[PDB]
Amino acid sequence: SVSPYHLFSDVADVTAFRSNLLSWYDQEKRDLPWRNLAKEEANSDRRAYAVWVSEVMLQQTQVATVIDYYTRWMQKWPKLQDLASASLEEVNQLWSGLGYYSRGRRLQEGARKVVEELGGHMPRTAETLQQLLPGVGRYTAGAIASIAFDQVTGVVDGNVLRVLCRVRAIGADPTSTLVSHHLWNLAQQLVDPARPGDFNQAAMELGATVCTPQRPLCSHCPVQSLCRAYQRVQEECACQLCLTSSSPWDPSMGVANFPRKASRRPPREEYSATCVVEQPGAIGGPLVLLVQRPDSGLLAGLWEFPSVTLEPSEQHQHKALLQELQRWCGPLPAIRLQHLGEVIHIFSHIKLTYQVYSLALDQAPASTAPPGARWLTWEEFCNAAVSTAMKKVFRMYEDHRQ
DNA sequence: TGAGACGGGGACT
DNA sequence: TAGTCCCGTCT
Ligand code: SF4
Ligand SMILES: [Zn+2]
Repeated sequence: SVSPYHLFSDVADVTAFRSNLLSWYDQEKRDLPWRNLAKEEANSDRRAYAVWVSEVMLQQTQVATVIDYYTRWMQKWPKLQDLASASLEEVNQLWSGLGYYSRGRRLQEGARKVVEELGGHMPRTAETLQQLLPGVGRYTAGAIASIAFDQVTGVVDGNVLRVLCRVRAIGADPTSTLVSHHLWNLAQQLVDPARPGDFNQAAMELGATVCTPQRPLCSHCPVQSLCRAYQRVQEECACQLCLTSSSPWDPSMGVANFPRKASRRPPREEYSATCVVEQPGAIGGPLVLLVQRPDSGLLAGLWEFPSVTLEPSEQHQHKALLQELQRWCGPLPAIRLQHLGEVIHIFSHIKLTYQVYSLALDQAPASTAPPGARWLTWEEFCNAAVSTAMKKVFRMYEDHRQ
């Protein structure tokens, strides 16, 4: 079992927690496009599709970044049938710059499955949503099911994890499988049976605007009377959920002692050489060369200027890049390769350093443009399915140009 | 099982 | 400044 200092053994505490959080939400909730669409869309499938898209985009992405992407998505594909007919290229174009591009592909595949195999009907429970929809894990299933279908299911995102680890003073490593089970148990216990969707959004919004990672706003916290972390700074525990013997306590960290942060290792340094090959084209030039990454691994299926991966001691070499550029353009006068500078793009796991080069041709390449290579205008590149790193490479190529 | 793969940026000091 | 933390799913 566990201690009651770590659970809500008093139903009055749960009832007060629901009413306090919901009351704060009822007078402070942020105006969001997917919240308006949900409360007015009477059709369950349409309503679930709007919630589905928002919850996928919100994965590891802040609300402020999602709002513009969600609006563009719903404008282009207002219905599941519209998304089901879209190409993966189009999805990658709209997802450009949002990050974690597998979310877009699976969102399109899932809608394609709903329309083509389920008659356009969304599963109505978190269990079946998670079972049938790719890219819909445990959070997104409970998110869709509670918000769109009123199923009484609690969810745990990063915000709820931070709120719960503080309210019940959980100081263990939150990523371990046992505290993860206890957090989802607390969420399923606390979720309001009458308003499960509004409860989950209230909990998540509380962790984004009040119970923030740094400098929380307890002077404005509605659940400050049910938080064990807050009362300590002003009932003690009897373990596996408190702070370990090696886990240090800090008087100057306040309630932010919880949750215990996991010191991440800095990303591995990788090095690459990329070049923006240009030709004058006709009207609307110049045209720049884009090639498509493999449909696996990092930035799968996106378009990029021709690049080569180099070991650190070779990061300034040209021979591998020239060999790559001659694949798509044929023979190339090599002394025209101009070094423009470097671009450092940070992934969650890779620190990539691009040595950016530029190559301006006088006319069209003598060899025919092989398949897999496209020559785009500048406007077409800015709307293409490319990663932000390549947009950084282009804007540098645009600066060092006359 | 679980620990790394998988993007980009917003908001703190 | 230039860091530092942090906003799920899958294999
Ligand atoms: S009292 Fe402080 S630590 Fe507790 S939930 Fe509210 S903001 Fe978070
Ligand atoms: Zn304990």
